[PDB]
Amino acid sequence: ELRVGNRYRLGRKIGSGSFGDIYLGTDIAAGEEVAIKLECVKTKHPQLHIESKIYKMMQGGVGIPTIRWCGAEGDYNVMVMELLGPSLEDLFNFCSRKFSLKTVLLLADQMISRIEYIHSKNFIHRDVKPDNFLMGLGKKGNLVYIIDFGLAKKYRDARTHQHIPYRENKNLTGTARYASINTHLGIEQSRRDDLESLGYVLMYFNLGSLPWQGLKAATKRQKYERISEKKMSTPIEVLCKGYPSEFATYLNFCRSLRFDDKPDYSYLRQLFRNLFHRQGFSYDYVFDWNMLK
Amino acid sequence: MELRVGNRYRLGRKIGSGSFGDIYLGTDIAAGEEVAIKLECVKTKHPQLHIESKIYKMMQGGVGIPTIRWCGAEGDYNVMVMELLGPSLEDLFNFCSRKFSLKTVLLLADQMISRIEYIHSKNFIHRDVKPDNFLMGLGKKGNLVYIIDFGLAKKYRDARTHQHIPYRENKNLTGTARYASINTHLGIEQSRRDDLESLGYVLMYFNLGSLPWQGLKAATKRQKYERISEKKMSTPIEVLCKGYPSEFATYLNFCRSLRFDDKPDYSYLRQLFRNLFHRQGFSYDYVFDWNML
Ligand SMILES: Fc1ccc2[nH]c(CNc3nc(N4CCOCC4)nc4c3ncn4-c3ccc4ccccc4c3)nc2c1F
Ligand code: NA
Ligand code: NA
Repeated sequence: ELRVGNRYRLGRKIGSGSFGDIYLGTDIAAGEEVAIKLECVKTKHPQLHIESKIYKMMQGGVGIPTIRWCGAEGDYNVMVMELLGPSLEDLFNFCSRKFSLKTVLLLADQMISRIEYIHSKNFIHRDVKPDNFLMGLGKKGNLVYIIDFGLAKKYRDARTHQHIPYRENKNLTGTARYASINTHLGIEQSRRDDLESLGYVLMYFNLGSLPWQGLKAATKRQKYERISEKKMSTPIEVLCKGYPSEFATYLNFCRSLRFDDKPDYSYLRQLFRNLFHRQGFSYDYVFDWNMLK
Repeated sequence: MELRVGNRYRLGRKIGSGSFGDIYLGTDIAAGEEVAIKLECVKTKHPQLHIESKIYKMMQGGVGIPTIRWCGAEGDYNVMVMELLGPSLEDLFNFCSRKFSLKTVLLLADQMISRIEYIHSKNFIHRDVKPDNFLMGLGKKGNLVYIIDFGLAKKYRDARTHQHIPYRENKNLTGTARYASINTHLGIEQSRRDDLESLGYVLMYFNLGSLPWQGLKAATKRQKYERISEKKMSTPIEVLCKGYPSEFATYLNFCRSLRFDDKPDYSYLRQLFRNLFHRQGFSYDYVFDWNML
């Protein structure tokens, strides 16, 4: 129970984000439902205001949620954001945990572009997973958004574009299921890692699971190591057996990138667009969830 | 002449037999409220209603836990007044001709795992997991599964330090044989794993209509329990669960594999069934079989 900024009513908690939990809220005068991220104001490692500045800078990008307000109330720093629709994990569930090839390809085009946009503004996301992509609402119902800059990092200097240096012995940031192999091996993340993670997300939608899910281990730290080991020991063409070759081509391209390379985002989009064309699918933007009755 | 305990509580019919005392429908005349009332004979050699009331009190505020009020002795009974709930899952199973649909089983499973997890989070094991001890709410709480009856419950870890109780052997079987874990039949101290194994048998009971170790007749309770034990031990999980989704066997195997002092992965177990629920095309609408009769 809180009122933020003389303007917003705080509603229920709906999930967690990076360094802050996510709540529904209401702009009381406008009657507009919003999403609200909260950070304990006494935290040793404050970052919500850093995140807010990244959002302000990213504003105007297609599929970046709008930031409505950032401030403080009571015991919290507060960031009020545009309300979006369900996540891609939610929609995957609503689609019986199967997506058509067409839907996978429609999603892939947008997800690559969203990652490219973030990179163009000098950041890497570092938390690419199905729960961080949400569909828009209303006139934006066909648009895939990416959320959460709480794990984002600047990878190149804004004035000179000098890339960050190569580093080793680093910690994993996001969900281990989708981490790149180099992230598991302790290498500093860069643009290639966001795109490799996306490749695992796409094959997760194709398969329903990844082969490194559900592994036994004594501890969380050891579980991550076993996930790493299974990823390293599963050839891409085994992972992607029976699916269009483009999914393997995509993953091998990402794994081939140098630390500081600029990815060829166009190439990666074109793989999937050419497959979409060869398959004869309609250019109607109809996703699988648009068929639900 | 109608029964009234103290001046305040009018007893109606018996609605269940609890582990150490029976539960009656009743009226709190002073409050003007329909309630449930548990009575324990004050001359019992092993008084425990007050103990049970304390466990309920400590559980208070948990989702799906009834509220209670301890009322001490009245004449030659100890009295505990309880929030009145709706029908038990056994009662509903009978109403539904002793078979539930897969969707209903999976709706129930999600909540039952969560109720057990909650009890474990408050440092107790239930030790009598059975359909008679899960009740639906009344009215607007009709979609909520509650758990009742702490008469056999035991603290399994220290509330502060989480030190677990020690392993013990040669324990008598005091709960319900039909749903007892294999280790319980073998005299082993119960722990969190046993509550979850029992729940696995409850789910397969709802799927099948009966378990293969029901109806085994014998002269004595020890002989009957031995026949049940032997049938459980000698029926492979994959035979028990033949013709049902693999998740039911995966669940039971997971529970049987846990160490005595292991913390179960309750999230994994809920996700196992939620993924199945979605693959089957069901919606979380809380429309149970008894709603569509
Ligand atoms: F009870 C529930 C359960 C799930 C629901 N999903 C939705 C769909 N809307 C949004 N959901 C989320 N969730 C993130 C945390 O896990 C839950 C989903 N973030 C949003 C949303 N709309 C905007 N954001 C949003 C916008 C900007 C962000 C910026 C940083 C971090 C998180 C951010 C989140 N409503 C739900 C609901 F009512
Ligand atoms: Na990544
Ligand atoms: Na219902």
